[PDB]
Amino acid sequence: MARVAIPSVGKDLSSMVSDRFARAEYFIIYDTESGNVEVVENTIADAHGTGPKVVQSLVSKGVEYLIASNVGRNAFETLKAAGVKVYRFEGGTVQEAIDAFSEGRLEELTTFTREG
Repeated sequence: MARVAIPSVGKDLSSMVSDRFARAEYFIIYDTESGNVEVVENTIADAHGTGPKVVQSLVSKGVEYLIASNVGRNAFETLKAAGVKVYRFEGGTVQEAIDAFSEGRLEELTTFTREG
């Protein structure tokens, strides 16, 4: 059992999932013990900075997982620093990231490319 986070852009369970962990706007933390959810509101819409902050918060709510197709930048190392299993997602609202993951139709995203 764990906490998966999901990069949303709003505070309902059929809001759109963002194509970017560290450029999401909300993080939906599904507690796989009592079907409970928390909506974090994390106003990360740029790159650079010092410290995770995004990661620091989610991590400090035990999050050992994530459903995120890609990242902004400056977070992926601090994810795995807290054993955070980052999945891919591709095209869905917050529930789809779960329904997809839970019934094994998502990918483990344990590296990715960036020509930037």
